[PDB]
Amino acid sequence: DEVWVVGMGIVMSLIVLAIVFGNVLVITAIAKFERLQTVTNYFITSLACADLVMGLAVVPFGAAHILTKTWTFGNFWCEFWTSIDVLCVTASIETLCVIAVDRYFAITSPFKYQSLLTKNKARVIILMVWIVSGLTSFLPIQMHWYRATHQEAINCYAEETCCDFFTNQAYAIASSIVSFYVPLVIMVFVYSRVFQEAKRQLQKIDKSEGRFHVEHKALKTLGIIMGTFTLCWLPFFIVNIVHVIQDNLIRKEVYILLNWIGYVNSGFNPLIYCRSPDFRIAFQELL
Ligand SMILES: CN[C@@H]1CCc2c(ccc(O)c2O)[C@H]1O
Repeated sequence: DEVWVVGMGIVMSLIVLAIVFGNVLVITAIAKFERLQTVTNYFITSLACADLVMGLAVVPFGAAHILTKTWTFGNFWCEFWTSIDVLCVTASIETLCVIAVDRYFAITSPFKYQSLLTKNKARVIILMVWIVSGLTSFLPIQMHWYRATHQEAINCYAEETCCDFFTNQAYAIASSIVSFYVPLVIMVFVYSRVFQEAKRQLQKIDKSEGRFHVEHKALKTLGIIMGTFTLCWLPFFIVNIVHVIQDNLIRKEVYILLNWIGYVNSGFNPLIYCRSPDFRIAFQELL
């Protein structure tokens, strides 16, 4: 009466369904209606594209790998799958930073905002983000610049039915730095400044109209924005650093679980970044 195959399969299918449904809905809502076509919504389009590619490509095959315990395809497909996984992850995480910086420049520089950011510059920014994402993903993995040296790694690399992730110290550290830490620092600085500006505005209003009845909301919005990202992706990169720093500190199952915890963050992005009333009207019209 085992339920391992049935129990995990249902949840794994449900995650794919949720990700694909949400991202397709967001993409078609932005594309079909001319009201929602805005410079800010291009970054949302890029993030939705990255998460949709993730949900269609990396999750279904990882599900088969976990359920079956063998890689029925060749080594070339294993390398391609690893490359596309890294590409999608880094592209999404960097697009989040781009959105944060966009909001920073919108709020802290109101008079000059319409000047420095034009619809032409957004295309260049998105192209640069995707190119940088592709440089760290396909170039090192496809040229065997990330491979390990120990006997277990060699045996895994020399077998067609095994597909496991083995990496050396330099690639792991560089990939973690490029993918996670710099965007995290930039987002922290940006959102701290935004919170300061909001508090200053509230204090300004209070002095002017305090007598008549005329920061919970800002704290709630910043918490919803930051806590989910931190909880989803912070645990994984710490163990990513440790497992090459320390040989036998961390088991493989913990690594896989913490990797899969970060995958579900793609299904939450429509809930966080697409709650605008215009988006709700568009969703009502489509469905
Ligand atoms: C096989 N899973 C990979 C392993 C390493 C890695 C991931 C994502 C982003 C990175 O920058 C990485 O270095 C994970 O998705």
